Amino acid sequence: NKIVFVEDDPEVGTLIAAYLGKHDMDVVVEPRGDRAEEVIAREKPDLVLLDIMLPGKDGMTLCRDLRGQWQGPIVLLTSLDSDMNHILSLEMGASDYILKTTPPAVLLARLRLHLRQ
Amino acid sequence: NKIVFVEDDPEVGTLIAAYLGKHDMDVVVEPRGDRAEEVIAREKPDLVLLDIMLPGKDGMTLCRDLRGQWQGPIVLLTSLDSDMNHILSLEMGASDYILKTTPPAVLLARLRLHLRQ
Ligand code: BEF
Ligand code: BEF
Ligand SMILES: [Mg+2]
Ligand SMILES: [Mg+2]
Repeated sequence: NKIVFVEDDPEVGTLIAAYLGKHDMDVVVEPRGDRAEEVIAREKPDLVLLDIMLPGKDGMTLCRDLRGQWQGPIVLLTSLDSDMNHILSLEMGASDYILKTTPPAVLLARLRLHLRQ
Repeated sequence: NKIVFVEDDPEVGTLIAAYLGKHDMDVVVEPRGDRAEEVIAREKPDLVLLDIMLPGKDGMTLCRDLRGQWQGPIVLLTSLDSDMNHILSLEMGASDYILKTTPPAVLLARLRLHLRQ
């Protein structure tokens, strides 16, 4: 299964794409908010995994836009521990909001959860 | 909008029923694991909130038993901070697994999510 993962920090970007790899997932990592929407239009993935603090455009705005043009699981994933952000993401159409401090095995388990609708 | 809440602790049982009540959902609280299913069968709720450490029958076995015979959303809410439990219950057909430590406006935000999804 195919996952576009919009993330600046190239270290976590490869580390996560590595882990998700061992467990049978095709991960196209994008490090610009400006470039996603395009990459996401090209790669045509079945789930989309957004960071928040991106360069250029940002995660949450990116989420709001993507909600119109396409109707599949969008999952946020950020260092920003904000109850307000969490509650607003879900209001705008995100399917989950996950702290980066979540154990990878649990991040995998939720991604699998969403790739069932 | 109706929810049965299997939960032994009388204190959390009230706070959740009062809070979710203020927000226009009808919460029925059953304090025994072995008695839920019967309470669920009758009350015919829209979503099921399970504690894990319950008398009679634990929330996790109770969850996989519902899967055969009820197809609404089941949300675990527990004090049990365990990666294995979380990952296991997503795979046994729960829709979410929430630490009781989660702020209540965030709990509401997620329940509202599943009462659409
Ligand atoms: F870059 Be993430 F939002 F931590
Ligand atoms: F009793 Be519960 F599982 F916190
Ligand atoms: Mg960032
Ligand atoms: Mg208990």
